[PDB]
Amino acid sequence: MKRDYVTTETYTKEEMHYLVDLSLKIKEAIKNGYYPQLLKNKSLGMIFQQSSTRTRVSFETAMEQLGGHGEYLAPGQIQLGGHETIEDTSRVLSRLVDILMARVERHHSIVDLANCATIPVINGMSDYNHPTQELGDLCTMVEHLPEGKKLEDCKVVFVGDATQVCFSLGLITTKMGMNFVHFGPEGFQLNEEHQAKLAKNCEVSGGSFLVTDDASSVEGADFLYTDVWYGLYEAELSEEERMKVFYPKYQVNQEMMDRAGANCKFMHCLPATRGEEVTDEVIDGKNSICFDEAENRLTSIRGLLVYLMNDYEAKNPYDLIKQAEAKKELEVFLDTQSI
Amino acid sequence: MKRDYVTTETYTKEEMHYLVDLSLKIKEAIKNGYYPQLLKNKSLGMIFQQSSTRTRVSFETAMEQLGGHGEYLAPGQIQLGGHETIEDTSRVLSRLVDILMARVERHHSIVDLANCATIPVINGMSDYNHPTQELGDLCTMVEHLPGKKLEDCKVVFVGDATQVCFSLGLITTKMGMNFVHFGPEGFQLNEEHQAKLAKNCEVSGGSFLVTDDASSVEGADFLYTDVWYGLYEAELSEEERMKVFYPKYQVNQEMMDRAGANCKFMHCLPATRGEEVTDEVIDGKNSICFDEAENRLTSIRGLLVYLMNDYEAKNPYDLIKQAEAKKELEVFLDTQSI
Amino acid sequence: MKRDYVTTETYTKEEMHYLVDLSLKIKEAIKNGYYPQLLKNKSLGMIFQQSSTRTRVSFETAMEQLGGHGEYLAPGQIQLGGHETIEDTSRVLSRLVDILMARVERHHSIVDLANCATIPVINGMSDYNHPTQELGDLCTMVEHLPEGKKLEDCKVVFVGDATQVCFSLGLITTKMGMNFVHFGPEGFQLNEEHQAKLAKNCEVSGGSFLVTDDASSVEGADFLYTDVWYGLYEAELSEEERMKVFYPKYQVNQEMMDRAGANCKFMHCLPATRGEEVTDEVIDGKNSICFDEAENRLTSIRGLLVYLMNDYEAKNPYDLIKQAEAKKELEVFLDTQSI
Ligand SMILES: N[C@@H](CCCNC(=O)CP(=O)(O)O)C(=O)O
Ligand SMILES: N[C@@H](CCCNC(=O)CP(=O)(O)O)C(=O)O
Ligand SMILES: N[C@@H](CCCNC(=O)CP(=O)(O)O)C(=O)O
Ligand code: NI
Repeated sequence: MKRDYVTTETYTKEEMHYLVDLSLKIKEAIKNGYYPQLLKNKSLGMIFQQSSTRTRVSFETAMEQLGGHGEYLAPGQIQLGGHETIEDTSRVLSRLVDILMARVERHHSIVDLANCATIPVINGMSDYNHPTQELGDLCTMVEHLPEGKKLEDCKVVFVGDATQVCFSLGLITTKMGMNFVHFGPEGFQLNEEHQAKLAKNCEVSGGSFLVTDDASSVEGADFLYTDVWYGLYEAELSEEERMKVFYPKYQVNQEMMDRAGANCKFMHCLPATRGEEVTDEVIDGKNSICFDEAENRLTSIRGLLVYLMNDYEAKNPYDLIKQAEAKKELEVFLDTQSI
Repeated sequence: MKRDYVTTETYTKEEMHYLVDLSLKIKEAIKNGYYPQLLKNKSLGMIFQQSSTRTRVSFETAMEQLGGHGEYLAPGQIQLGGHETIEDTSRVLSRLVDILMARVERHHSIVDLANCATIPVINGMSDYNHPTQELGDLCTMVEHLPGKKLEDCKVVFVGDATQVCFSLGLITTKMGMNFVHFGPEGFQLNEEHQAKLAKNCEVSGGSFLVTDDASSVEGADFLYTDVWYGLYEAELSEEERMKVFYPKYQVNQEMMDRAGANCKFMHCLPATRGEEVTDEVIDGKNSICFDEAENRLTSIRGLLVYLMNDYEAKNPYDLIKQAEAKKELEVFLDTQSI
Repeated sequence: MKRDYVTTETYTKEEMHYLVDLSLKIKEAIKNGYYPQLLKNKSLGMIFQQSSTRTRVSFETAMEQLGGHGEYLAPGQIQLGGHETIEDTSRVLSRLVDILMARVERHHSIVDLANCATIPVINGMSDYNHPTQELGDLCTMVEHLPEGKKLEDCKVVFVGDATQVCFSLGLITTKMGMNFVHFGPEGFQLNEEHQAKLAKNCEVSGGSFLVTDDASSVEGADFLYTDVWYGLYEAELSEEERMKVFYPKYQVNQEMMDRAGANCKFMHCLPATRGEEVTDEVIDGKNSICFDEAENRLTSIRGLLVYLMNDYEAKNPYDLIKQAEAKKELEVFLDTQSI
């Protein structure tokens, strides 16, 4: 048996709080130079169907820091998607690595990969959600809480396009009982199916959500978050197309930051298009935390990797008697046996 | 001095038996959570001219588990083939890594890579053979013996005369088993292939047959197949391979039943479901191709360890020089500043 | 605070001697089977915008041998250059790896990477220079000194095109007080800006330099070095064009080696186009050291990685009290808490 991390929908608020604490404890060790070897000799498979800096580097660095190794599987290097099915790739890699992640074009690909694998599977971003981004962002919001405010009393406003990141931020904030607002133009807002999911989260947590094109909605924001305008990796919008849709109403500039509040923090998942969704002045300003946010991609990924491997080991414990016997048997073989 | 693993033609049956035993001992250790650090701080170079999942991941996971590291060198990343010859690449990498593997478009590349390198070299598949697949398949058959001995078993390969087909021929006839290639005219193992299988058998007491007779599958303990689309660089179309192989060479439940109730299904993977094999067979109770994929890792761990142990035995470290060098570096780092 | 390795122009002769010595001491340890774990659990980011065998393999192997890991970031794998600016990539990776190297198309990219990063940055080759090649060639010339001669006693002649390797070799030889010659045809010689820098090196070092199309300039050389004729990776000179420029006058054949002197050594950064800049007979001959030179790409890279990380740790030391406290708190958490 095993557990996956495909969506935060299968995790309670309490479970996410455990993941934040675990991640932050590991972070404090490493920043002071103790590298806990919690994943010693473990191997991670890393399937990427799209380009990536933060997610990919975070997984490779995490494995090394914890005593294991991440294997990068680019497009064209593996047979998946043409000569081999998703179910076969899954069953095979279950025999070859200890834990698996994938960034996929279509959400169904990660669902199938997780369902057919006998080892833990992590979603590195699909067209539907970005759950490792969720934990990273939450870690970041915990570290940058406004003075005298609790997490659930905070207002988080996503500005612009209804990307997978926009939805994910909605899912995590509402899960933790916070107040979420998506400020976006008509035709590019979170849809009815998205909103019913936020509604289900809010009944349990006591949080709230709004989806609107009202410019005043930013007022009182403690966190202001944005993403790129050019859409999905495989079907980008042209510069001219996205400008007509979002510019200038949805550009996070200094006057918008001032409209939200003097203490409001700027967040972005990155990469950013400077001059489009955000100005140089904001992203490089004193209230930008999007570089601490990028650091926290690594923070959250270490905690998840450690939690899921701990979970797997508890469900599939090693036999220590058989372990010592096998060790002894290999050592005798190497001592006495020649080719 | 060194040893290579380019073809099992340079290995005796007894040597192949040792490699099996070593690989299985490592597997039982790791299965129970003991990772033997037998390749500590060693670097493997990995040249891939074609796509791979099982071979590539197996070498990377293998090195991590044993205390070392594998480096993936994909096409376009290195200058080999355009601005650099294979002999220079070989001489350069012999100075930069401890051990080398390559999956090549053409067999002469691995031959030349091995002969010019001063470090051990492994063939990760050519157009000619696939020797790490041979050891992995041998490990698999040992674990799934019918009660028969290995040398009493019949192994039928079904379909195209791929490099995997011939490699299975070589390993089975080397171990003294009974081999059949069941394939259509024009796509059978050729006269040069068969002469090598014949040389193996005269030594081992095994047997071989190349035929298009469907009754040849009867009594098979293992029934093995591969894809129909040929070489990576020049694939056969969907319409053309169907005309060549379908339905005669599709491994379906009728064929498995004709082989025998206890016949096991093997396939090197990736498989084209609905072509060389049906969903029913590959997902069925008698399919062992996923155990077989696991054993690509098993066999590769054993090979890396053997070849490095052999290398170390032939080029041993001077422990007096080792301690003197260690002391000198420590004195340097303690006392000297930029 | 940190230090970079972008150009040997920021390093004194005494500093370069230290680096050679460190690299040679590490080399002798590893050659005899002792792997010093000087970079335990550290991560190196490797940005490659061009193809590479020696530089890429040296970095990955170097990290494994010293206890760390190198991460390969190829073209198309990261969004830098299209959807992300050089400055943002630098600040982000500063949070995700410990040390960074890049092979860049344009020299301004490595300068910007280094200037914006809070971690050490190594130049893995640009269109301007190639400083890890410089240190490798220095280690190589030290190991192959003529009897009774010092490095500063030696005459080094570079043959052919004014490549970045040509200029770099000029920089490192003049820095160390040696006698450097560029033997190249008019229009393809080191320009006035290059020569002015060599002249300034010579004022301090006691060395000398000459740029000439005179064939007799090879006479009395202790090392004879060459490179390809096809120019830059992005803008290659065709076979017919380059042959018309250089062939046969600038081909390193046995006649040129004999003209240089019986004991003269042949050097080449590689890869070599046999039949163009050099013949089979010379590169495969008894006086060829280019494969030893290739080995010393790894020799020099190990020394550089260690020095820069030691420098960083000295400037940014870990606090051992906070380290132990962080270790204990993590250990307590894993013992007592569950999801
Ligand atoms: N809406 C964006 C989301 C990017 C999220 N960014 C990350 O995960 C950081 P990375 O891509 O460098 O890993 C898109 O669809 O591209
Ligand atoms: N005849 C096939 C052989 C593939 C063997 N499969 C493997 O080695 C598994 P891999 O490709 O995932 O490493 C071909 O030439 O393509
Ligand atoms: N003038 C040459 C310099 C190549 C240097 N070679 C190396 O650094 C060895 P590598 O490319 O294998 O890393 C060019 O611009 O191509
Ligand atoms: Ni690696």
